Amino acid sequence: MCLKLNLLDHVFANPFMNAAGVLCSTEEDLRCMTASSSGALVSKSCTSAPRDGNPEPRYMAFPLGSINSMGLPNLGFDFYLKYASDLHDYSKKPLFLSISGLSVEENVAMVRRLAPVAQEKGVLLELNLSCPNVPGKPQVAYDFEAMRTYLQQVSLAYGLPFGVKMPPYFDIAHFDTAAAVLNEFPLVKFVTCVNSVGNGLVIDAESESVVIKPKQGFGGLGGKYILPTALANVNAFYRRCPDKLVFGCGGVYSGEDAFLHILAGASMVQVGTALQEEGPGIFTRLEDELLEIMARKGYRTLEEFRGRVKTIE
Amino acid sequence: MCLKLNLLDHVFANPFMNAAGVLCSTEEDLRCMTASSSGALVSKSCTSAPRDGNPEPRYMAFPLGSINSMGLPNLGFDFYLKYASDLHDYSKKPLFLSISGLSVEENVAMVRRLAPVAQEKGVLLELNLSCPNVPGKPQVAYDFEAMRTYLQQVSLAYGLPFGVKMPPYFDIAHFDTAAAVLNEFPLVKFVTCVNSVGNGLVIDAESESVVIKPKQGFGGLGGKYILPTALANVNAFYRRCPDKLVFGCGGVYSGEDAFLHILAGASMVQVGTALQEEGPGIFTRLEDELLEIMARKGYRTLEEFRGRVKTIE
Ligand SMILES: Cc1cc2nc3c(=O)[nH]c(=O)nc-3n(C[C@H](O)[C@H](O)[C@H](O)COP(=O)(O)O)c2cc1C
Ligand SMILES: Cc1cc2nc3c(=O)[nH]c(=O)nc-3n(C[C@H](O)[C@H](O)[C@H](O)COP(=O)(O)O)c2cc1C
Ligand SMILES: CC(C)(C)c1ccc(CCc2c(C(=O)O)[nH]c(=O)[nH]c2=O)cc1
Ligand SMILES: CC(C)(C)c1ccc(CCc2c(C(=O)O)[nH]c(=O)[nH]c2=O)cc1
Repeated sequence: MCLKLNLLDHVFANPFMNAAGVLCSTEEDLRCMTASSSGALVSKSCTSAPRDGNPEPRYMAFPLGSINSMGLPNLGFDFYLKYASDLHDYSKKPLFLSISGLSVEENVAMVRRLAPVAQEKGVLLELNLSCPNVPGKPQVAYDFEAMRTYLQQVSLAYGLPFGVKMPPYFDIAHFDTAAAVLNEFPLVKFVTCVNSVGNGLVIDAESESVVIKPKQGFGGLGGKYILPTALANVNAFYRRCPDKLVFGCGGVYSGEDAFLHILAGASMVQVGTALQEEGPGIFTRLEDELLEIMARKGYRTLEEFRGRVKTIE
Repeated sequence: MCLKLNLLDHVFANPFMNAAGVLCSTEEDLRCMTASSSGALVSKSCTSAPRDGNPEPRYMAFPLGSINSMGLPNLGFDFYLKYASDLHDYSKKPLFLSISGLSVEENVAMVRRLAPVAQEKGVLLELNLSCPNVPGKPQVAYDFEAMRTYLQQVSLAYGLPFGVKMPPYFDIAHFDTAAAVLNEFPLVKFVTCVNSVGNGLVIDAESESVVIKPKQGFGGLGGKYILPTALANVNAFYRRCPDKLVFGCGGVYSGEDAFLHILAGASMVQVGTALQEEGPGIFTRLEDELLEIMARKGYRTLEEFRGRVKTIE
C-alpha cells in the first residue's frame, strides 16, 4: 500500500508538503524540501524585488503553536522563477511557487513571466490572498471586491490553472461570499485553507513582554491553536467549491491531524509550524502515521474518505 | 497585597467572573456563582422570549478547549430581570446581565425595562454584539454599520453606562474601525474581549464524525485554542480605547493566564470553558495562583501591572 495521488495533472507520492514560508526561502531550503519525503514543495511567497523582512525576533514557537510577523522576507521573484525554470528537479516531485506582490500590478507582472515556465516545466502557482490591500484596508481576502479584482486581473494575465492561499474566515456569511467569489474563476483550481490566524498576541509571563519585535508583538498564529479553525475552513470551501480542490493547511503535527484534514476535504496537506519545529524528518513520520490509521480502518485510498466527515442527524 | 478593584462605581473583591453563558442560565446556576469566590457574575445572554436552544450535543470540551453552538438557550428576559431586581444579593458581589436580542428592536425593549432596575439596584449591562444579524449577514460586530445602529439605539433607550461583548478580530484595520465605532459612544464604559472564535470545526478521528449536532458541526471555540487571540483583542482595545475599561475573556485556565490578560490591559477577567470544565472551585485556585505570581514579582495591586505589557524596542 502507498499514498500516491494525481491532481492538477501531476503525480504526487503522498499528499504532504510544506506550507509556504517554511523551509522554502533559499536554494538550500528548496533543495532540502526536494530531498525530503514530501509529496510536493512550495516556495516562500515572493515579491518582484528581494526583501529583508522585519526586525528579529519575528518568529517564535511554543508547545501549542507559533506566532510570526516575518514581513515577507524573500529572495525575489527572479530567484524563485530561476529555481523553477533551471534548478528544480521535476523528476523528484512537483513544485508550487507562491507569489504575494504588494499590489495587483506587481502580481500581474510576476504571473505574466511565470506563465511560460508553468507551460514549459509544470510549476504551479499559489497566489497568496493575504497580500496587502493597502495600509488602511483589510488584507485582500477580507475585502471581497478587491479579491474579485485581483482574481480577474490574474486570471487574464496568467491564463492557466492556479490556486489561492486563503486566510481563515469565522463567519458563515463570509464563507458563502468568499466561495461564490472564487467560483467566478474557472482557472482557480485549488484553494489552500488556511494561512495563519491573524494578529494574535503571545506574552511571556516571566519577562512580562511580548515575544516578537514587529507590530508590538502582534502576528499570525499557526500550530495547535488553529487546527479546528483550519478544519472548518477546509470543509466550508470543500462544500462550496465542488469543482475545485481544497488543500488543507493548519495545525498538522501527526498523521491523525492529516487524516482529519482529508476527512474535511483536503487533497493535499501542508505542514508549517510542525515542520519548522521538527525539521523535514517529519514527512516520513506523517506518512507512516497516516498509513497506520488507514490500515486500522481498512481504507486503501485517500479517495475512500476524503470529504466524508460525518455530521450528526 | 490585594486583588480588590473598584470600577464602574462598584467594588469587586477580585477580578474573576464567569463568562456569559457558563454557569449562569438558571436560578440555581446564578446562586452557585454568587456562592463562589468569584469577584462578580454575569447572567446568560437572554432574549425577550425563553428559548430551548439548539439540539444536543451542542457543547463539547477537549484538552485544548471547547466548541459550542448552544443557540441562545435561556429562561427569557423577565426571569433575568426578576433575578436582578428581587433575587440577587448585591452584598455578596456585583451582577452583570447580558442581553442578546435577535433584532435591534428586541434589544431596545429589554434595555428600556432594565434601566430602572440598573439605576435602583446597580445591575450592570453587558450587551452581546455577537447577537445574530439578519441571516446571510455577518454577526452584528462584523458589520460595522449594524453595530453603530445597535449602539445608537441602545444608548438612547438605556441612557446609563453599559458594556459590550465583542467577537475577536483578526485584522488591524478591523481593530481600528471597531474601536473607532465604540469610541463614538460615551456610555459604553467597558468592552469585553472576546467572545468565542467563530465557526471552528472539531472532528473526532475514531468515529470520523463532527462532535456537535447543529450547523454540521460548526461552532464557536473557547479555551486554550484562543488565548493569544484573546490577548491580542484585549490589548488592541486597551490601546485604542483609553477612556473605556477592557474586560478580558478567552483561554483563562490559571492565575498565569489571568496575569497575561491583565498585563494586556484587562480589568475584569472572565472564565468560560475552564469554569464549565472544572466548576466554581476554579475561582479559589485562580486567586491563589494570581496572588502567588504577584508575590514573586513584588506586585501589591492589579493596577501596578495592568496594561504594562512590554514591547521589544
Ligand atoms: C515563519 C512562517 C512563514 C510563513 N510564510 C508564509 C508565506 O510566505 N506565505 C504564505 O502563504 N503563508 C506563510 N505562512 C503561513 C503558513 O503557510 C501556514 O498557512 C500557517 O503557518 C498555518 O499552518 P501551520 O499551522 O501548519 O503553521 C508562514 C508561516 C510561518 C510560521
Ligand atoms: C457553552 C457556552 C455558552 C456561551 N454562551 C454565551 C452567551 O450566552 N453570551 C456570550 O456573550 N458569550 C457566550 N459564550 C462565550 C463565552 O462567554 C466566552 O466569551 C468564550 O467561551 C471564550 O472564553 P473561554 O475561552 O474561557 O471559553 C459561551 C461559551 C460557551 C463555551
Ligand atoms: C509587506 C507586509 C505588509 C509587511 C507583508 C506582506 C505580505 C505578507 C504575507 C506573508 C506571510 C507571512 C510573513 O512573511 O510574515 N507570514 C504568514 O504567516 N503568512 C503570510 O502569508 C506579510 C507581510
Ligand atoms: C448557534 C447560533 C444560532 C449561530 C448562535 C445564536 C446566538 C449566539 C449568541 C450566544 C452565544 C452562544 C450561544 O448561545 O450559542 N455561544 C457563544 O459561544 N457565544 C454567544 O455569544 C451565538 C450563536
